[PDB]
Amino acid sequence: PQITLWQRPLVTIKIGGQLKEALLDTGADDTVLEEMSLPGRWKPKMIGGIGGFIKVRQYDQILIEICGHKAIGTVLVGPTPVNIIGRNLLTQIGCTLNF
Amino acid sequence: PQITLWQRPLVTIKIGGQLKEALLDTGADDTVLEEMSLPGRWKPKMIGGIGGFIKVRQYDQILIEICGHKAIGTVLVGPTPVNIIGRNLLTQIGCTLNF
Ligand SMILES: O=C(N[C@H]1c2ccccc2C[C@H]1O)[C@@H](C[C@@H](O)[C@@H](OCc1ccccc1)C(=O)N[C@H]1c2ccccc2C[C@H]1O)OCc1ccccc1
Repeated sequence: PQITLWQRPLVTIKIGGQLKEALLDTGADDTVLEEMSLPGRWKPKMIGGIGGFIKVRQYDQILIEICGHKAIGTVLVGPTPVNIIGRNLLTQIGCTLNF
Repeated sequence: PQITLWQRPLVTIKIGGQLKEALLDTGADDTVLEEMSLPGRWKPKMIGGIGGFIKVRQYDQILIEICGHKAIGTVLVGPTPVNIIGRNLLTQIGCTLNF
């Protein structure tokens, strides 16, 4: 589809059998979701954005479905204000910026 | 042009007769640039990101050229880690997300 930017580009994602709303964020290098439980081991990581850094848990090889498109990649979990779908996963669904 | 996301979507912008590099960020509601001098009066604004909030200076009706496209709008200036072109200007240049 073609998503305009008059409003925040929010989409429904499916992860771990749960439906959630997330932002397609081209400014985010990685994907970070609000606190939740995911299978497997995780490594601690610090990510920085506007306002500073937050500590998150890094999970690898996580399957996520974005608007019907299956994608696999690293997913970070932590105290993020909103669910963010970053470039590591946007590339997998063939998302591009056009103008 | 069509920009993929395997690397950060950085583009050259021109503001105040100077060339700078900025990120095309669909996750940013507004446009915020690193500390610099702009004409006119400014108003206070607080913007929240993944790590918290930062105070910025808001300048209105600022001329900014993005990857060749001229835009005139609100530009925020503050302690941002990188120059960010947000949705307010992305819409002016007709930028959309596609997949
Ligand atoms: O903060 C955000 N948006 C806010 C904003 C920005 C400017 C002006 C106004 C407003 C209001 C609001 O929309 C966006 C910004 C995000 O696109 C990016 O910023 C560029 C950036 C790039 C590199 C280093 C630092 C910063 C980032 O933090 N990347 C980092 C990141 C994110 C997730 C995972 C990893 C990493 C590493 C960095 O790439 O975050 C999503 C969000 C939306 C709404 C509310 C809270 C949070």
